[PDB]
Amino acid sequence: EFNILLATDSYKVTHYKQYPPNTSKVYSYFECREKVKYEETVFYGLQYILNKYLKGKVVTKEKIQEAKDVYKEHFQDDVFNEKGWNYILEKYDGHLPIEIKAVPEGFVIPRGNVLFTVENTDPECYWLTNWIETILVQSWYPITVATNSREQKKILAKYLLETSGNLDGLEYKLHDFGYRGVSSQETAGIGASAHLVNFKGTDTVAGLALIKKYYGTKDPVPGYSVPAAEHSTITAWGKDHEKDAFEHIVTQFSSVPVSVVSDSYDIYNACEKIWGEDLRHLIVSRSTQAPLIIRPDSGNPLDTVLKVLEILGKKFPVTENSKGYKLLPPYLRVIQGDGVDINTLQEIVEGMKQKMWSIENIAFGSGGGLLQKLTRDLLNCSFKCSYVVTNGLGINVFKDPVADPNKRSKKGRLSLHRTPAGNFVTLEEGKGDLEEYGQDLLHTVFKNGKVTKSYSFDEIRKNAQLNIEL
Amino acid sequence: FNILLATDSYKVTHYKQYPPNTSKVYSYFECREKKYEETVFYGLQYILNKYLKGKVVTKEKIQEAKDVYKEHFQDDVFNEKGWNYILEKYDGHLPIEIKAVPEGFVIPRGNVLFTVENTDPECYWLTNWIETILVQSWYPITVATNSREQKKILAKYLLETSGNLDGLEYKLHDFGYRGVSSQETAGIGASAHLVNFKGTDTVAGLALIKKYYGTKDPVPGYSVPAAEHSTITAWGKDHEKDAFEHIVTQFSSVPVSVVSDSYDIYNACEKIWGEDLRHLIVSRSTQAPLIIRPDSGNPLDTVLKVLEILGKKFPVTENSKGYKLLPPYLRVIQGDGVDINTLQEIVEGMKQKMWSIENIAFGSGGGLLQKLTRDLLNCSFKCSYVVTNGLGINVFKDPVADPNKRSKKGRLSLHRTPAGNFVTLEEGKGDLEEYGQDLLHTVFKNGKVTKSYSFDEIRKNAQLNIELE
Ligand SMILES: NC(=O)c1cccnc1
Ligand SMILES: NC(=O)c1cccnc1
Ligand SMILES: [Cl-]
Ligand SMILES: [Cl-]
Ligand SMILES: [Cl-]
Repeated sequence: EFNILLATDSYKVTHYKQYPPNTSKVYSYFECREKVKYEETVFYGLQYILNKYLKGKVVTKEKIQEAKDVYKEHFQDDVFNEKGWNYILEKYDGHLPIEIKAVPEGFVIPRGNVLFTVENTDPECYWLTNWIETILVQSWYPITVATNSREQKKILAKYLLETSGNLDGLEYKLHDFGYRGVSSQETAGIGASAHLVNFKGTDTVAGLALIKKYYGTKDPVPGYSVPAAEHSTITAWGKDHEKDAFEHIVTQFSSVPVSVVSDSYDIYNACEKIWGEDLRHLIVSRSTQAPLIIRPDSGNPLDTVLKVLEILGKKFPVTENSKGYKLLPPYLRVIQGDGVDINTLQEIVEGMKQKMWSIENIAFGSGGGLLQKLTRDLLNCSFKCSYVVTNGLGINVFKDPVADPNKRSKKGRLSLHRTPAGNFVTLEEGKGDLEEYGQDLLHTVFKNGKVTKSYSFDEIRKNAQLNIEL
Repeated sequence: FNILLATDSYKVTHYKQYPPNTSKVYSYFECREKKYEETVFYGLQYILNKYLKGKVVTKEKIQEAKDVYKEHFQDDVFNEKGWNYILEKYDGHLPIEIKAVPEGFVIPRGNVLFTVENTDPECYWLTNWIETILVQSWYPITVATNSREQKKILAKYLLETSGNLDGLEYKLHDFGYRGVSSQETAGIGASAHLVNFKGTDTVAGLALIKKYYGTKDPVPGYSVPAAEHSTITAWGKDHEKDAFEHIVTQFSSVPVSVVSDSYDIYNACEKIWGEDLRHLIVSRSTQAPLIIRPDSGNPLDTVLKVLEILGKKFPVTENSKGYKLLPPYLRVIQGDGVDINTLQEIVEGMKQKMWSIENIAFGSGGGLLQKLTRDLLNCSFKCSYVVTNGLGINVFKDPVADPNKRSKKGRLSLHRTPAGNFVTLEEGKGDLEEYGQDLLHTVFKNGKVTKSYSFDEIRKNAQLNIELE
């Protein structure tokens, strides 16, 4: 079972001996520091961490002894604070004496604002606030996935609106293909759930169970998929039988959308000759609700999309929509699922617009770009101590390195408020107590071992909506 | 965990897409050739034991998967009968055979690393069901490989500036626990770094190694006391010296790392460490040095300036190679901005300024464990052989626009060449015995792990040539 005493950076085991004597409070905060610009971030994922790792009885006699034995060997010395952990076990039945206040999940907040704060509720546990930094800072990942996915939704919305005049289908425009490309099963669920804040199409099944267990949705599931081929199900037929594979697959899934990877040997031949001529009669008979979705999967992503569209536009009837953009028939669509990240997504939709193709014709799949090619440094996610009480006196604490002004941290007790113009401001040095800015938007979400406020996944999705959708 | 729900959604529909009367699907993993010329094979044994062995199918898991997929596809496409067959015939144990190169082996790109096939013809669809779970081995492979490439740089420069490799296994410390995407990732990645090094702050790696691999020693990796910004800045800006004095005094007999850049790294080194607290530093033992930690600024420029400051305040020697050496009670650790590229820049810049690599160690977090993708080594799983209507067919993909994506054909095997290198033979040609015996070993068969490696063996396998020589 998970042991929170073994879930921190090793150096944090020694910090209880390093804080100033007579310190009764350590208060810390998380922000996406100010430095695609990523001007605003979606706050998402803390509730998972609170429930899975922090709530309830998280200390036991056995976990304390386990940690003591490991740290004796790992440091080659006795430095582990057995007394302080045993105090939590005896005093609070192993429940953490910590209070966490957070902006509501799904909220979209400009960079450089407090998103959550952490402090100890018992003076003996001044060391506990930053013990749990390592666990809590991992919220950078769902925040960053949700934010990067939302920024891709903004690009798709802009170009869909310009080329088609509406946003129909926007939710299914970016599909999660990243289960194989992430570092672990646990990451797959967390990252897939973060993408589902913005979209409804996913093949990363792990995200469904996470949302069900930790957030919840009114609908039975938060994300959906369609039948689709992979190279094994095409190439297993033999190279001379690609047409037989395509025919078998489309026939098998005649009444539902079906995606068919078309680049096993020659994507351009497959489009022009196999789909275009040999099997055309099985495509033009398809329903609007069950289109054939052609999937290239190699080559330069923009050049390949444009050439596939040109081929299909010569072999199938093409209409011009009311915005002047070309539109394939409703039984035929394309999905580009190779090489897609926020930068290439932008390149593809702009190149399509230039060649007068509607964004209605295309959807995207993204794997490593969506869930793996992201780091804590993208949004400068950081956790720092801003306030301590020593000898009964509160002092404002901060770092301000000489070589990097971007690393300067906030001072004192913090609160988050709406400005007069409707923007956001973080008040420092306890100035929120003056009440000149209205109510603090941070709410207590965890106190003394209990999750005190929770959000459904439906609420999170509403909070994370685009302005354009609004 | 439910393996029925641990695959890409499209794989649920693949059983209906393969040719009728297919009795075998055989697939393989490789790090495709596209510098990262060789890869450390590591991490499959974790996956086999945690996710694939034993009774992995139950009546409840089938029902759960059926109910989820009905909603997720808005259709009934899930292969309930195929999963029930595994439950009834094999007590829920997977009828799969996996063959793999030994863990820790260092293998050039473009070679077969493992193969997967079904052992019952009814379960032809199962080989690629488990692609998604197995391909996640890219992550420990890639962490281990990139960590080993950093070890090669450190060893080259340490040998050149000092004449030996003493301390090499402590020169790159894992600072990545907070900067990875999950607790599970932290343990996997930290364990892969520990194939090459012994210093880590990512505690999760220790229990994973103990549980799935094992070591003769009580633990596979080690740490030392170290400060963070909160334990310095909590004293107040005017009391940085008091924090430093308290911390070094608290850990007088062991090595201690003290982050020194909260306000002005250069003042801290020159005035606080250099003058005010110098008496507390020059009294320390060689086994308990003060390790000064810058954490901001341009990494190379900051390291060089810190060393210049310290060389003017403390007694520097010249080692037998002609390089400058701080006294043994004083060292530096650069733990900001370190990845494989900046590590190379710093050691080369130090060498140019005549500073021994003995003076420095590195801490890497995101660069070590998170800033890596499956595309770095082109880790890829593909079907190469099927049997349909009783006839074996060699299968592959060969996309026109990308020759790099061409996959291997037929049944595969891994061999030594006459010159001692590796070669992957295709099309069953290993059976001709012109190249000796296949180097892959069966590691999983019909629900059981059949061959395994300790962490100590993996470390031996992953050693550098320079270390071996
Ligand atoms: N459904 C798909 O086409 C898919 C899913 C996951 C990875 N690659 C492709
Ligand atoms: N030990 C350290 O200095 C450390 C550990 C993890 C992250 N950053 C620094
Ligand atoms: Cl207990
Ligand atoms: Cl695929
Ligand atoms: Cl730190």
